[PDB]
Amino acid sequence: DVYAQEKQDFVQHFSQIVRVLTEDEMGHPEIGDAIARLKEVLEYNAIGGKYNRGLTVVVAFRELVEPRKQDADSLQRAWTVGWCVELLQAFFLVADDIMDSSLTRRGQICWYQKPGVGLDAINDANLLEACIYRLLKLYCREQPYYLNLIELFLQSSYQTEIGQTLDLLTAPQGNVDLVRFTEKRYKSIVKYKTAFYSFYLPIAAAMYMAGIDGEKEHANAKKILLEMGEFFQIQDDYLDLFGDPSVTGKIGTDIQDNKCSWLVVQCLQRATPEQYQILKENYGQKEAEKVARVKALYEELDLPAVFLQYEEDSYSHIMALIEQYAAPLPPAVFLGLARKIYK
Amino acid sequence: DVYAQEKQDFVQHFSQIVRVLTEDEMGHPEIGDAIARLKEVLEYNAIGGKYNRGLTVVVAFRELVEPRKQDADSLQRAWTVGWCVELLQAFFLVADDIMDSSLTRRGQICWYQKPGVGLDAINDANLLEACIYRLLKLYCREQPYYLNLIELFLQSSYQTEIGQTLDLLTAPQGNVDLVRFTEKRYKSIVKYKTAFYSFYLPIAAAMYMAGIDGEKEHANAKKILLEMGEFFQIQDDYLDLFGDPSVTGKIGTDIQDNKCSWLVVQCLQRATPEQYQILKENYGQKEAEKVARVKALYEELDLPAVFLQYEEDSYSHIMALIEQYAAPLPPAVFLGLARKIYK
Ligand SMILES: O=P(O)(O)C(Nc1cc(-c2ccc(OC3CC3)cc2)ccn1)P(=O)(O)O
Ligand SMILES: O=P(O)(O)C(Nc1cc(-c2ccc(OC3CC3)cc2)ccn1)P(=O)(O)O
Ligand SMILES: [Mg+2]
Ligand SMILES: [Mg+2]
Ligand SMILES: [Mg+2]
Ligand SMILES: [Mg+2]
Ligand SMILES: [Mg+2]
Ligand SMILES: [Mg+2]
Repeated sequence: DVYAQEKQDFVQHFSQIVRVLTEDEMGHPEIGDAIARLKEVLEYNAIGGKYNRGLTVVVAFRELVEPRKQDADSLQRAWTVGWCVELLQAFFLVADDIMDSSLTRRGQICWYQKPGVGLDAINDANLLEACIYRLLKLYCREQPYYLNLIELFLQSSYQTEIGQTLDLLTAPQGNVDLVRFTEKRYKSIVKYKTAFYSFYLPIAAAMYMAGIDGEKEHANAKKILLEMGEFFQIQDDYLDLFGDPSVTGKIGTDIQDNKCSWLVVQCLQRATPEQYQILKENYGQKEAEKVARVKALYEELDLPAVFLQYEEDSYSHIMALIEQYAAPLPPAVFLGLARKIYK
Repeated sequence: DVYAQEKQDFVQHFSQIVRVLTEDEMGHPEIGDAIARLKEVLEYNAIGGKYNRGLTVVVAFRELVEPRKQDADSLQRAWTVGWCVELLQAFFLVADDIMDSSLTRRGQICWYQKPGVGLDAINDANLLEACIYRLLKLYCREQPYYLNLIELFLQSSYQTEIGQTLDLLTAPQGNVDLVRFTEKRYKSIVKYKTAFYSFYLPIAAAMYMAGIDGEKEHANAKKILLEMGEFFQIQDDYLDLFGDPSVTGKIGTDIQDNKCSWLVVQCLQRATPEQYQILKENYGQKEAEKVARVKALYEELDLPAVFLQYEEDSYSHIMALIEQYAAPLPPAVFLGLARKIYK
């Protein structure tokens, strides 16, 4: 497994990331205390996940750049850009946990729920984002791809925020939101909120790093990667309710938070009028008994088996897309990514 | 007054800003509802202030670029970059109002206090930020200064967030924070949180637009502009308590929120031990009677007269800096800016 193969060196590179983001302002001691807060923010929030998005940059880089051009400096730039993707994700999560009223993330209390943090986490989150562009400068400013990367990261953020906007608009708190929860709206949400940044962004970054900047090559990669992302989000929704928090590292809130989850969309497609009424009376509310009623409804409708069938069909569909659209890139680039998310 | 002279054309340019940020994705109808939310966010939050920061870009541009090079397209780029500064500020305020538990801004209820908005405003704020980089691309991508502007805006954000970090760290809720409130810490806070983005950013942007990109010219401009910014923030703190909310458009929270305000720093310098104790017992708490006690203390210590003296001395000091550091730029560039903030 090529992700495990590159993991340790990537993770160990974190000290260097923290060191260069702390040391770059030893020349300005009056900001010492801000810098220490940044360090604490990085350490709590950018560590502890599975690093698949950052690692994807690195594995993809190795597979796309000719080995004779993989000098020490270029690898360092690749582990740095990988970390920039993880930092983007850290910004997103910290803010999302606040907006979702989440309890835990990566096996510990959400950063904003820490005593003494609260809504200060808003600024903490944005600092994680600013770190991306300082690292791109410190490590990549003299590279021909520098601007492409800056623009990639900015556009990825914009798309992602557009997708968060739809996530929030589709799920107003304290309303009955069932008529809003359609398959078409679902696919739009997850394309924008998850697929661009989680799948297109890391591979695209590696592409530009390798000097593959053609529009057609990016469009083809995107066809594969945006569909993987849609599956990834469906799985995220499944696990919100049915996954083991011991393994997910986080407690699910989709039902309480009234979300257009893949589960509620599949529920609506199947429910009788009587089942619809049950979902209407119990969805999007904080009472444990009501959440439990929704979960029972889902189980009565065999939504776990439906997801398992969907996963098999999605995997086949993605693999067909790889056959179609991978060339001229190594298919291994897409296949390693698929092996990581299906299972 | 050159700011009034350029105001109407700048304000009217807002429709075009909103139109191009809405129209740039008529090709993607599935995001229609996100785009309408953006529009509502822009309209509530980027309108209604005095526009001094955005206008500064425009006035400075007119004064730095030879008139024969001020074609219609170049002016449009200048009004656009001005608006980008206002959009940065809109991002900052929306988030800051949440973190400060503010009530009103620009004569109306804070965006996050609107029923149905709440903490969704976190995402709204970040969308305002993303708009900056989409406008820089749509209007400036073919210009030699494009990268300079992107980097300027990113670095300005980072500095500003570093300054917000110190603002928050110096003012932990529910602690006695008086020992933390020194003049040295005060000057560091306001340099980073306010001066870079409010004064250096707009003029620097205009400079780069005019092809003035030399390090020495920027350092000299910065000496003037960072000190103006420090005065601007002191005045902001004075007005938090003593200004007319009818004119400021906003209710002050610095005392309740336990801030390292210029007022509390000057208080500590003057107070007897008995007065220190009064401030310790009443500062940083939500009770109206306690806030009122602090304000009386400030008045007993003639802090309004102290500020008026400070303002006169600061103005003289800034003007000396202009004599020193303005050349080779027109002094009018700095003087119009000063006329706007002193009075
Ligand atoms: O990890 P989860 O399950 O909490 C997912 N988290 C997540 C968050 C985001 C996200 C949230 C808020 C964001 O707001 C930007 C200003 C912060 C951006 C991205 C995008 C994709 N997935 P969710 O969609 O199920 O909430
Ligand atoms: O307009 P005010 O008086 O509320 C000022 N507002 C203000 C806000 C900021 C600010 C706040 C939060 C920010 O957080 C970034 C992630 C949002 C950034 C800038 C900077 C300078 N002045 P304050 O400093 O007195 O709160
Ligand atoms: Mg969430
Ligand atoms: Mg969410
Ligand atoms: Mg989820
Ligand atoms: Mg404030
Ligand atoms: Mg504040
Ligand atoms: Mg203030």
